Amino acid sequence: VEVLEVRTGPDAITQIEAYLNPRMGNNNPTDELYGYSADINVASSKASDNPNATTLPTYSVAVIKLPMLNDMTCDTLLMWEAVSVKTEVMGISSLVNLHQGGKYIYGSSSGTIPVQGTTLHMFSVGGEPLELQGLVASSTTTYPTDMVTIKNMKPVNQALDPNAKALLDKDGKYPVEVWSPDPSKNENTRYYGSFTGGATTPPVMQFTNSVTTVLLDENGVGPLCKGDKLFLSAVDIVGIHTNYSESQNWRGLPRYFNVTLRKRVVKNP
Amino acid sequence: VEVLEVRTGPDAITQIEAYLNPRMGNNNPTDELYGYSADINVASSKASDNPNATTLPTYSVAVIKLPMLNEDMTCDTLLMWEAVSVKTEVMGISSLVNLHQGGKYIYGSSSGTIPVQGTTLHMFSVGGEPLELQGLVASSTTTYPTDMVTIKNMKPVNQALDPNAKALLDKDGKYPVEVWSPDPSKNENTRYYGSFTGGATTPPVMQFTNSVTTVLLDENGVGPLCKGDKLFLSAVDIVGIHTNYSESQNWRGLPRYFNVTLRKRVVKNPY
Amino acid sequence: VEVLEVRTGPDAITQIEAYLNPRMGNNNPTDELYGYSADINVASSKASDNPNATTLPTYSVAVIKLPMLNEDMTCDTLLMWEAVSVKTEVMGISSLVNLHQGGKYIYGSSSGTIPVQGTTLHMFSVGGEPLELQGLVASSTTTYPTDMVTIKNMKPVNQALDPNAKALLDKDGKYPVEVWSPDPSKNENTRYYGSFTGGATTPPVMQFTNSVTTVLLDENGVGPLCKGDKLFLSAVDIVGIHTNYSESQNWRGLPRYFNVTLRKRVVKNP
Amino acid sequence: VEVLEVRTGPDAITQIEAYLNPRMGNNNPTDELYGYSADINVASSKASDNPNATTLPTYSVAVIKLPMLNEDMTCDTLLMWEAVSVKTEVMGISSLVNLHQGGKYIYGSSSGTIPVQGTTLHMFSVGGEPLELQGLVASSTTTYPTDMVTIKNMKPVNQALDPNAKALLDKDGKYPVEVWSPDPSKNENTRYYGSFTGGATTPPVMQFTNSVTTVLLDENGVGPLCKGDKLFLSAVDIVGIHTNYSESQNWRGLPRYFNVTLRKRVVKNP
Amino acid sequence: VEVLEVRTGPDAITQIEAYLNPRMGNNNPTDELYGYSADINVASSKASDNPNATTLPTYSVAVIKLPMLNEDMTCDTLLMWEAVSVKTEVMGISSLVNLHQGGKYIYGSSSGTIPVQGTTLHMFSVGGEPLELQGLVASSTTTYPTDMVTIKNMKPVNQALDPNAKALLDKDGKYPVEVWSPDPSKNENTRYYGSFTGGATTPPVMQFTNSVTTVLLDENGVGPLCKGDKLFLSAVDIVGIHTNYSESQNWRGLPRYFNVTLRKRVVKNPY
Ligand SMILES: [Ca+2]
Ligand SMILES: [Ca+2]
Ligand SMILES: [Ca+2]
Ligand SMILES: [Ca+2]
Ligand SMILES: [Ca+2]
Repeated sequence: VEVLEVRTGPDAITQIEAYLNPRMGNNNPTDELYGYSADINVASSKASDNPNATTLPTYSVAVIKLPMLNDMTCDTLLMWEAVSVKTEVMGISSLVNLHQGGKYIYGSSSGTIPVQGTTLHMFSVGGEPLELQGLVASSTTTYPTDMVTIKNMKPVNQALDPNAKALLDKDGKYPVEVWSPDPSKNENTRYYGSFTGGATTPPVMQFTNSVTTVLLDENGVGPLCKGDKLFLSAVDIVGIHTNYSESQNWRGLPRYFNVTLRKRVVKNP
Repeated sequence: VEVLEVRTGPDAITQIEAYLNPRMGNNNPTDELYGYSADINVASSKASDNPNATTLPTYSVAVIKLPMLNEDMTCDTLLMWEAVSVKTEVMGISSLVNLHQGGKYIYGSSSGTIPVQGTTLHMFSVGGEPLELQGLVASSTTTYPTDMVTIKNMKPVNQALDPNAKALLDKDGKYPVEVWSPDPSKNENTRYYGSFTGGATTPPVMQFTNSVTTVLLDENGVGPLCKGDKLFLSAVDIVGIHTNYSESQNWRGLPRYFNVTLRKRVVKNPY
Repeated sequence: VEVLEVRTGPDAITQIEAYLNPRMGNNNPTDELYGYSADINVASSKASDNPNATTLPTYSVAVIKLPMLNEDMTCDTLLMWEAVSVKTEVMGISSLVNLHQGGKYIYGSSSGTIPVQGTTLHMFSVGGEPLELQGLVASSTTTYPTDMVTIKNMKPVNQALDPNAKALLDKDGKYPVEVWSPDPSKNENTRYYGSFTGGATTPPVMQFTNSVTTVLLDENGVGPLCKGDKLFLSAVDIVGIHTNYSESQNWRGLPRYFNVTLRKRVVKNP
Repeated sequence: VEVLEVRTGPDAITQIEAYLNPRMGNNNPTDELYGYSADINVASSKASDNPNATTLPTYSVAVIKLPMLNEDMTCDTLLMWEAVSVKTEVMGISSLVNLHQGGKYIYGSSSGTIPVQGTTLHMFSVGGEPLELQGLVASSTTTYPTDMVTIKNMKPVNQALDPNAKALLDKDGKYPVEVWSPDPSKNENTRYYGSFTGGATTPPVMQFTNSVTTVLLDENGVGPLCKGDKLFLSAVDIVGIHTNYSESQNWRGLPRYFNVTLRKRVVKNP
Repeated sequence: VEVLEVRTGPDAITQIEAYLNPRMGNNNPTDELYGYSADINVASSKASDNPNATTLPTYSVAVIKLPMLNEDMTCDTLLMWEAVSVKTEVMGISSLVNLHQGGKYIYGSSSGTIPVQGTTLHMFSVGGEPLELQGLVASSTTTYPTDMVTIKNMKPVNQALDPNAKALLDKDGKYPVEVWSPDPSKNENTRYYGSFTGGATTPPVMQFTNSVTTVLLDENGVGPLCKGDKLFLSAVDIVGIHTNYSESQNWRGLPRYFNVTLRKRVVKNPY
């Protein structure tokens, strides 16, 4: 598809907003531990690793239908171009809480250890599903069958197997520990991610309504929404909550998006 | 309301200043532990979680009345105060530089005591109306004190985004930080700025200077517009946790200073 | 006082340099522990908290006298020295790179000893008058030593902001840092810069170079203006805590160098 | 060779993409622990230090063949491919977000297991010939496996800079990172970028995005020139250490992606 | 000396490169522990702190002779080499990525050993004369090895700033870092750059690239001017501490490379 100039004039710009709730494993809003994974079930050995589905954080994704733009026989057509995005992880302050049931910081007179450890933050804005690459810590892990993971895993999948590809086309089904953004593709999506590992690492997060991210590429072109559909994807693992018993649950937070779009001329394919 | 151009000429600018004391739990200037929470009381179980009001840090809010601008509300165009920029500062930072305070020893009984440390939260906002808030909690089965403003009729959904859990920050020392946070879906007429570092024992990090200004104009060059000539300042500045010798623990907060520059903005009379 | 333009010409610029020694508690050059506080004496209880003067770090402050500018004090306009920029350095940083000093072993008795670490506080200021202070303390029941300048008749309000608790940094080694901080509601005529990192055992981090200048001009392009041709330089550089083998502890401070560039500013006579 | 101007016009630009798999020690894709080292085997003494080849992470290198540019090597000028910019990404970062893997418990046997952490090393390079390396080791009495490429006949001088200990990164998975580092006295025709964080148990930190480009041009506007139409891509990405339940330890590495943009550069025919 | 304009024309620029090996205490290339200090010997008491010379890291320094510039030294103006920019690199950073070296186990005897960590100190300078130094120590009652250069007649004042405690870095591996640091009140003709992170066990952080240049020109656009056609390069790069199985400890350092670009600068002849 040959991309042409930006369409000017009145009504050329639009704005959408949305939020994606986290998918840490308890993914139904009636779940007692909604926003958390179930207690981590640890592998007995390399050969015997069977994580429960509810213990595995997955990517969130939503598809937004935009206003129809196009006569599909005219020489040029228009597409929605995502220009910029304001995005924020919501409910950061809920972590500022030392009375929750948990493990004591010192003895039984102290507060409880707050959520900490490994964090993973990612958002993407694209005109189609985020393209994914498969890679696991262990090729001998047996994943739950109703989740989307790598078929016919071999040791190569502990590194880069160019056959292990997928599209993020379902909310709450693609394990973060299996899939990551494919940098060899995603020509039509901008994605942004940061990771800090560790068992007990302090989480660090910002929040403001003053920051915007521009989505335009080196040529001045943002993601173009095929079939007038905008794709928002995210994961926001903000750490691990430990219970008194010492069992542990991933903690995630929801993400807000506010995307500005304009109208972009393309040559009819 | 349609926003027009900046009003130029003499006396088009004004400047205000204010401080906000922290609301950590002991919120009365006579309280022995003013500027701290009461000893954290830990939930016995998920089902039975009743934090005392005095153990829950809340937001600080102050409303500042600005000079009256409009003589005749029938004119085609009207003026509003526009917040353009703020200098802001957490005060008393060096009060944490203190190893003789009562507490838990760093090593044995010959050493100094462990200074304030652990989870920190800093936020300020400047707005032309109350900061709009979104409700979200660590646990939906916590029972909050009824003399505070918390999410009505909580369900497990409230551990994530429930779009019906919305509030306004309209009272000082009443809205707990562990329940409410700024709503990025609204707040078109406020600017907020926040940072969080967690952990049980993390060292606090803070800066102080009179050389730094934050500009409040949005992408259209328009700052917050003060509805009814009212400027809303909001803040929380939790600088960590102090541990007592008994190992009981208290949140510590510090005051925040504001210096806001404002200018007159023409609007189209909405009636 | 109405500020006018900068004065041009030859000899319109001057430059001064000075150093300020740390005031950690042992403030006399002949003290065995000069540059350190005395062993921290801890409160038995909140109501029983009597920190020795020698255990409390205080601000350093120097007044530099500048060439007189107005031989005739009745002219319709007067000149003032305007502080334009400063290069400043915390000296002797590498003295901390030392694992043999008497103290607490890192591991067992075969290993090096724990270096200076924990809470750091760095501040400098340059003004044409004394730094303006706001008092605020961790505990309003602490009894401070009388030979120091602290908040008069403390009440619980002083654990937060009491607008009556103000002071001027006008004496070297007398204003404790745990009591006073720079007052952001004043200090129109001073530039100050601070950085704090807490913790019991935090690694300190410091840089040193002669390539970096801080510009002191405000948003109207005006620096601090030196009243009575006097320049005020203030500082504190607490670089951490040294722990002794007995587990007693001392604050460790380092000196600060200032190199200040000043120009002649015109002002209308009041 | 004398470097002239950039050749303009249609078809003057190309781009290539490639990925490099990590060489942590288990370097054969059929290895059960591919993408990890074997269990680290520790020296019994300084004199007795024989690390297994499979426990030693090595540099990854690939050579990308570029389209032949010159139809007649007799002309006064010829064309070379010039690497202008690169997008590069460490893939599978999120595979580390895994608390269920067999290993050492964070707390007791009810908790998750400790994830990969400790020393990290990341490096990428784009050049028009092999990366030039300098040898330097932690201990000169270590006996390295003979089928790896290491320093010949080491002496204690090799625990610092011996100007004779030089090599070319011209083999994949053969040059140990603990023996070789990029040589800053050479590599005129390569650009390299590296970052290291040590420590026994440090949390790893990594970013990923498709919005970031690195420009490869030097201060004269010239990027790496590809000799014999070959582009050399080199990397190492050690993300830390995995600890087993037995407390044995394995290095963990991740693959790296490269997307390089090149253009045609005119040179004078030697 | 009055400095005039830059001299143009061909052949007005030159480049040099050099490397400085670390002087950590074992400073002879045939020393078994070259590139390390000897096991730290700790003070028994403040009054008897007698550190062995081989335990004490010192500054590296090299002088580079540049091409001679003035035939006739009776001309009203002369040329000096002016250092304009430097590319510098700490070499061998990846040798630290090594967990099989004899040492202290991370966990038990099945695990790797703890790598180099703790206090780091990085400094480089480029100047047209010796680096000017200021003296300051942790304790004036330490007795330093006589064959090193330290502060003569130390008194307690030397635990802070004594304006008489001055030296020049004119000898390689003789001036202890724990005694001497760059004197910011002098060094008008040298650019130095330093960073320090303390602590016992701190993870070291280091970057390496060939893409970064530091410009050495001052505020008036003048770099270091080379007196008698001599260029002085100085450095220390302590990357932390290696711990042995026994728990004895040794400082670890790495070499530094320099690539400096020089141009010809006109000066007025002082006759
Ligand atoms: Ca591709
Ligand atoms: Ca909205
Ligand atoms: Ca004021
Ligand atoms: Ca060379
Ligand atoms: Ca001087």
